[PDB]
Parts: sequence; C-alpha cells; structure tokens
Amino acid sequence: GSHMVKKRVLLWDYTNTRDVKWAMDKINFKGPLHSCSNWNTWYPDELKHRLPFRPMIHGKNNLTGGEWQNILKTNEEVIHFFNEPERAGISPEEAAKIWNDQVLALRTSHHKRLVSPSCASDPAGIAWIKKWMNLVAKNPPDYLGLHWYGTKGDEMIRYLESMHKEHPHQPIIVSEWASTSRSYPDVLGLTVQLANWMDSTPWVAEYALFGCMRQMADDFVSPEAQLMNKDGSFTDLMWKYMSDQPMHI
Repeated sequence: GSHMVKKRVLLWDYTNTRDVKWAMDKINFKGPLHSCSNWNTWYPDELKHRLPFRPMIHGKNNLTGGEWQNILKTNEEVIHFFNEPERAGISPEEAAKIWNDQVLALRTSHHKRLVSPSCASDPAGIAWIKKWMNLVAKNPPDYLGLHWYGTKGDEMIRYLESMHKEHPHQPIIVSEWASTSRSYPDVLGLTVQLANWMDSTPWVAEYALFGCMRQMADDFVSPEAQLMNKDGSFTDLMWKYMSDQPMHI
C-alpha cells in the first residue's frame, strides 16, 4: 500500500476496432490499467501505444503466413499461446510439438515472454493444461494463463489458489474472467472482491475483466457484467475497473 497497484488488462474485442475506435480515447490511462489484449496477432492502432499490448497466437490459423509475421515483428514483450485449445480440437501433444518447434524461438531468439494456452476452468480445461504443462516442463512458459466465469467470488479465489498450488513454478495471468450473475449487486460485489484480492496476491501478474464490447458475446455472459453500452460508452462497472484501486461498491 505505497503505490497504486496496476495489474488490470484492457480486453479490447475486435468489434470495438471495427465500430467504435473512438472509445479507446475515453479510456483512463492513469488508473490501474497496465496492459491490453484483443485475442489476435494484429495490433489495435487506436491504442496508440498507451498501454503494452499482448498479441495472441489464438489457434492453428495464427501459426503461418501473415498472422505469424505479426508475431515475429512485434515490439511488444509478452505473447499468449492458444485460446481454449481443448475446445478447438487442439491436443496437448500437438500444442507441445508446436511450442518446442516454433513458439520457443520467440523466447530463445526474440527474448519474448510466453503465456501458456488459456483453458476454461471446467474439468476438460483443467486436465488439458495439466498435461501440456507436464509435456513442456523442460521449457515451461513464463506465465500460466487461466479463464474463470461464475457467480461466487470465493469460488474464483479457490480455483486460483488451487491452480497456483498445482502449477507453482510461475505466476498466473487471468487472461479472461467475469461475474455471470444477472444481479448487478452480485456482479459488482464479486468484481470488487476479486480485483482487490488479485491486487494483493503477488503471484497474480495481471487479470483481464471480460465485457468491454457493444453486444453480448454469447448467452453465457451476463448483460449486467457489460463494461460498454450499446452506443459504445463505458458502464459504471468499467469506470470502476479502470479508475478505482482499491475498487469498491
């Protein structure tokens, strides 16, 4: 408690880049926001370098050609591997072979830091990352990527504690999380709890709250958790995430 804690990621869906570039300029760059990701290899120009950007090798499409050239040429420091590879048909054995064969070079040759694939928090996700981490143990990632979605603050905390215990050798990046509660009071309550918690957990490197986009991503996420309105203005939850440390109700 001597310094504003800055470990909040701006998740910047490509539909923002498509429709409301101007909303990036309404971002508070002075608060606890310290990075930005967009699930892609390409850079969102409207950011204008106002935060570090983590490119992602999302899936198999992003391993060759121009997608790969975007990764090879990036001035940014930290690169994410696959999004939810267990749900895209990608085997731990294969993502292992890809890591050793092509992604390691981004460290050993480009001195980038690399996030593990970010798996869902369900048993299929937990067993995917468990096996992959085992296979690449001789060349491990800099960071363990995790997704968490649900209604109970105390449950996300137990999942992070659990996963930290199971994969002790590196810090955690929560590359996506949110409240799925439809009660705005519960959404705010959990977000506050987990932002403030993760802020004082030294082994949590950074955390990335989902929902800064004009339309609902799917039926699983809560309309009450949205960080942007349909006109591309920011919601109060977004104001607080990007302005308040500690954050409060």
